[PDB]
Amino acid sequence: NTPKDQEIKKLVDQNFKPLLEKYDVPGMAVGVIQNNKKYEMYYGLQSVQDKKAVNSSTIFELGSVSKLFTATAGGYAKNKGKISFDDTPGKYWKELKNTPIDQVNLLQLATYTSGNLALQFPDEVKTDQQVLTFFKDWKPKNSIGEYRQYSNPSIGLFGKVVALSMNKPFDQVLEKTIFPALGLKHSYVNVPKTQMQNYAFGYNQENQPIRVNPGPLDAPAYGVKSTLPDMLSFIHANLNPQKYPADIQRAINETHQGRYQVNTMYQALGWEEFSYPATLQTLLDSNSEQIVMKPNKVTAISKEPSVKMYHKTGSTTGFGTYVVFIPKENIGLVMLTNKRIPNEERIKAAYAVLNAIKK
Ligand SMILES: *[B@@]1([O])OC2=C(C([O])=O)[C]=[C][C]=C2[C][C]1[N]C(=O)[C][C]1[C][C][C]([N][C][C][N])[C][C]1
Repeated sequence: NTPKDQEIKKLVDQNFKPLLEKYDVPGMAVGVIQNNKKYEMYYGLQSVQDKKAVNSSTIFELGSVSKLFTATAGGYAKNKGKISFDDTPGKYWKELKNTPIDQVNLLQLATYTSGNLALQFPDEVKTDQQVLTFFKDWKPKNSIGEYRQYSNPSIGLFGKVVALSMNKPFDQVLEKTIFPALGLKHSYVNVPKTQMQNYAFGYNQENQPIRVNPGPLDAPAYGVKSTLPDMLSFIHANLNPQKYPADIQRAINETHQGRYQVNTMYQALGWEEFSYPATLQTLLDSNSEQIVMKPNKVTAISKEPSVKMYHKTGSTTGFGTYVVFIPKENIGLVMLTNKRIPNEERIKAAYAVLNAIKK
């Protein structure tokens, strides 16, 4: 006896709204798409000092959810014949030819199995020449392809090679090719001056206003900004890839293909993948310190899950993101905040909402 849009708003109020007070978060956007119908819920302020309300135009930093766009770009290049995932980086970045890193193939870079690449570049690697020197100085540790360690330099180098194969800077690969193909008109690597008024402040742990700073290969690792409507469209594209031209369709499907497992988690291209229904602990394990911060030996996929779900967390110093979608339920959810909150809370809140929505 209650309209569906009110039912979903109530669920988001019950499970996401309390996080605002609990973590002193200034602003939040939550969206649900179910059976091609979109539901948008905005809370709080995109700028505290300006008393500017979060709304459909608010631009948030996606953090590592940006890696999903990097993976789509690589899937696009691969299916256009510009790269093979068996290639090594020196085929495209010629100065890496005959260096040790040129023994690692593009899939291994994209899925974090070089065997010796940490979460971040060293603090002092900043310039283009310093990034090149860092990879020229790279030497193997663990056997290549056997150990997963979540790594910005790893997928950053993949993104750089994808851009080289397409004869464009990476920011242009997204803003001129991939965002238009996905129908995203309010998504940016670099937010233009004409849109800065819509760029939220992020807020650090002292609730001080901040925004992301430049860093090495930032764009492919964590450098996309977007709005809730654009992120719901992105979820829509992942739920309905057969509604895009052949090259973009195949690119999206590329990001859904599991490549190896670490226990219950399947590493796809950018996306993390799970058998569905997934237990809460399966989803929480994917965010454990053991999985996120340490190397873990990988194993071949044994059960290729017919029914599955995908998710990805992302953070910058001042923003939190979570995206999740379940193809066979034709449903997905996006959470954007301009303050970080624990990944476990994002996963729990989305799990409660998605399981409670009437089918
Ligand atoms: B990305 O968001 O993935 C990620 C997660 C996750 O998946 O939620 C958790 C913890 C770290 C990471 C790394 C990715 N995000 C960043 O790289 C953050 C970025 C790093 C450079 C800046 N350096 C300032 C250090 N105070 C901070 C923002």
